[PDB]
Amino acid sequence: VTVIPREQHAISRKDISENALKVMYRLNKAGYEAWLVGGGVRDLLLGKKPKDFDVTTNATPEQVRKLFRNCRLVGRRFRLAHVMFGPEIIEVATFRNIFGSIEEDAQRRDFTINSLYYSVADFTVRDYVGGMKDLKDGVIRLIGNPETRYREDPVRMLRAVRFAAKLGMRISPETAEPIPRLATLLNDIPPAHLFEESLKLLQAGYGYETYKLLCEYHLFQPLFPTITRYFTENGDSPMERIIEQVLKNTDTRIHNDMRVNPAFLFAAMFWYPLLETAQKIAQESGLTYHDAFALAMNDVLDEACRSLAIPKRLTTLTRDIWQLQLRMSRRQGKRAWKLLEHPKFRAAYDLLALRAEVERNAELQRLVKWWGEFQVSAPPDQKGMLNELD
Repeated sequence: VTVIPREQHAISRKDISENALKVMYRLNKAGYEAWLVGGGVRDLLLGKKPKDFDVTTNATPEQVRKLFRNCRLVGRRFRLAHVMFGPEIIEVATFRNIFGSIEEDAQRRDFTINSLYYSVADFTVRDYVGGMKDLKDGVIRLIGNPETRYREDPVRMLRAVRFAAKLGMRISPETAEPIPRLATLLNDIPPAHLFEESLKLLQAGYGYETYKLLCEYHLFQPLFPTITRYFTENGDSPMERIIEQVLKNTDTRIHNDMRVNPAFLFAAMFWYPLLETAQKIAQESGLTYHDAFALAMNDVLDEACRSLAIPKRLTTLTRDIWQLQLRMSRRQGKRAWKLLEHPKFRAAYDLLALRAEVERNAELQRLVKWWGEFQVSAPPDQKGMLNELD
């Protein structure tokens, strides 16, 4: 099977395809035939709506700059041109001695249920791989040779986990074996390539299950060297349980169209890691705490950062998120108000929420309940809280 006729494939309905579909006609008219793939297709066959509308035509990124010479075309780099609508953008990649048959760009892509094609001209899809059965039975497929396809681009390992996680559907016996083994290979991939395929995974609002998987494929290990070192066997650490909730929350905080702070998940895991760090250096060298901490932060970062390039933006925040953890501590006669205003505050507290619950520490939980009240107070109450301490 390498095709399915209009009505026979889960009623695609030219209907749930967008303004995006609009573009497909200035192509279907000016010459070339245009096919949409992956992001919408995979989703849409199940029926579930489309996340991004990714187009793919034979017309070269030039005939295309030459065709929509008009439209607010944007986005440099080979092929990959982004034509704009507004709250809807449409990626435009051409097939790929460099270019060729769409079937040709079939083999360059990575997964079966992730790459099925169709034009408004045909109302028919195109299965150049077992794509439709993989979708039918909920199963993950690299297109070609596992062994090759990763050594070639080990990043393909991660997407593969990434996807089995979003969908309550399982990987493939053959596609699956390689990784525990090759796993490590990632190490030579620039840290920031890693750092991006990282967020994409768990701060995708799918995290918890994604990591349930990653850990188990000793894939977690490479990105978070810094961390894995602190797991325990039993399975019950704070570090361990903490990340279980911080993701669980995020899975949820996202499933509820709410902005989540990126910097937050990171300072979120490492707390302990940096914490156990901060500890040893503290005594093992003559120096005071406020100080000791300072470097504690640098090395967990330089270390983990070395494992995956973290934006100065992110770090600078994550730094702050912590340093407050140490200010929310010193019940201050009147400095409270100050911290209260601090830009990066909500996270600081958000952490401490978690923090006091995993650690199952009373004199923290005691404190969180306090900042809890004192932050929603008016000023007549806040005025008074600060007066019971002195």
